[PDB]
Amino acid sequence: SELLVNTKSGKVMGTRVPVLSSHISAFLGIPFAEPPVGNMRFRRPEPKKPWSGVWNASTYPNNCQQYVDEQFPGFSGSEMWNPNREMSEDCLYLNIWVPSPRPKSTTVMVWIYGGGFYSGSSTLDVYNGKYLAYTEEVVLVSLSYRVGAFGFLALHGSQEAPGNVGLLDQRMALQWVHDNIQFFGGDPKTVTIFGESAGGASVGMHILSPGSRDLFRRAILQSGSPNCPWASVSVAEGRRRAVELGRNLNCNLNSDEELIHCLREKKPQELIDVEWNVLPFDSIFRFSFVPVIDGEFFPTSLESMLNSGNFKKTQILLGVNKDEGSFFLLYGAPGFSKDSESKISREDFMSGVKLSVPHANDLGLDAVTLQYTDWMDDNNGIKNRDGLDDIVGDHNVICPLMHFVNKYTKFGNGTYLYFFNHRASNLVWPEWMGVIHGYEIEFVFGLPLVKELNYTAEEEALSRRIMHYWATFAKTGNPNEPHSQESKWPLFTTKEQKFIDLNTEPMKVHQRLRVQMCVFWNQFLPKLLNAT
Ligand SMILES: *[C@@H]1O[C@H](CO)[C@@H](O)[C@H](O)[C@H]1NC(C)=O
Ligand SMILES: *[C@@H]1O[C@H](CO)[C@@H](O)[C@H](O)[C@H]1NC(C)=O
Ligand SMILES: C[C@@H](c1cccc(O)c1)N(C)C
Repeated sequence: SELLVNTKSGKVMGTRVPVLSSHISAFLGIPFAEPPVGNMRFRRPEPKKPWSGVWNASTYPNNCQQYVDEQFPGFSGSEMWNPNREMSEDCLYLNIWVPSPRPKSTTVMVWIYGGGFYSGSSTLDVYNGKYLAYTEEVVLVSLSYRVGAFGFLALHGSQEAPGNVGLLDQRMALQWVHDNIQFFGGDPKTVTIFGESAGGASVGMHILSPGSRDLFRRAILQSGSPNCPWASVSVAEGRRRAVELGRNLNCNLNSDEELIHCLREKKPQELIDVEWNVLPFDSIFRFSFVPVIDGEFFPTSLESMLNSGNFKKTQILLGVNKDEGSFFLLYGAPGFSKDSESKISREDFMSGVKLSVPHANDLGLDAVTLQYTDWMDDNNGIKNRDGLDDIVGDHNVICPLMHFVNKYTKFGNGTYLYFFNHRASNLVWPEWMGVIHGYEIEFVFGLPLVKELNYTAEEEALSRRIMHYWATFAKTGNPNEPHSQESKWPLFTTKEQKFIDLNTEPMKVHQRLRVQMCVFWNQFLPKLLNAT
């Protein structure tokens, strides 16, 4: 039976799923770890004890306990990211889409969802691996991991809540793929891990972490870097927030044992309710529980690891979307609202700058403002709005990614950089938000091929082109077809620093993606703040 697969953990029974006039197998909800419930909350993941009998892998699993966005009730643009299954601490499962007939040893792609490490689901409609698995003949896997305090509460030194447990969930899922994907026709020697936002950061973190390197072949990072300012915290900061969380829940704060015991007795929603109260600054684009630089998962500082070449050397394909800041400005900056063009005043511009660079002194704030202000037309509401979008995006995603790409490329075996600047025609979010972060995913997952989704013919073509770029790269370490008549996506080199735009227009190659702004963020500003 094509829908029955025997693994080292037990037999699983998938389901025949229809996809673009055909069908494929889908093994949904396969457990890869023991439910992190009870005294297991905050602890490292334990492997899923093998089971007797057949595991029903015909339906999606529960989503992990997480903060749910309710800013725009009923709005698809926001709810399309919210959990679409019952939330549960028992959420460490993975889904696999297998081509029919079951392949023998084909390329495997493992998707790691984003969501600032505080949210995310593998079951979202935009993450349906159906189209990519079918169109590209790949075994597509989507894993899950604990988010929020559940996956990142860090009381370093403690065995009960060491921190980084959400990253270990990812690793365990990767371990399970390593050990069993062969039974689904996947080639364990050719596994490409790919993710967006916190998932992209995660991908880079697995490239860095010694304990994860051997579990995959290549990597794809979309709008995420392990070095993003919001993707990790020091062990001191993690401990600080863990205690403050306990303080929010009236916990005995005399010992880690009592803090952790208290936190474990709290219902999931209780931790989620006060989750955001632990942030150190009035800021945007900062999340409470994220990976901690523990000296275990990450041997030393990300920067030193990057400098020394202390990371997995392989091929990587990565990039960003044009407007990486609009989302967090809409949700937290004064003057922005979903239903207006959000033209920003000078007053709100400076308030935004302050929210964007949390612990920057006045001089730092001045450096940012001068850098992003057109003094010939400083009251231009559209320029002030777009200027803020750039500040938030550059600082939080684009420039950190550029720093990582340049550091990596020095030791890597091939880099491919893209700049996705096509706004989906059916995008429900306002126009001012632009090519919003996360809206390239639908193209990566081939949603534009489904006519009912209302995409243009051009968008379907772009989707197919992106999917083939992703799959060909995952399969060969090069997004380009060996000897083809199509425009060639050049390799990013330390010298040339080439990249391509990803849109419905004919491929165009550029160099030094936002160098001007990134020299400011990566070189100048850090030096300024260090001195002051
Ligand atoms: C779960 O597995 C059983 C195996 O007998 C199957 O009959 C059932 O239909 C599956 N659940 C769903 C919702 O299909
Ligand atoms: C990648 O590695 C192979 C073998 O070590 C080498 O021949 C090739 O030149 C490398 N490519 C890049 C872009 O570094
Ligand atoms: C999916 C994506 C997202 C995109 C836009 C808005 C959200 O609230 C979440 N994650 C990765 C950060």
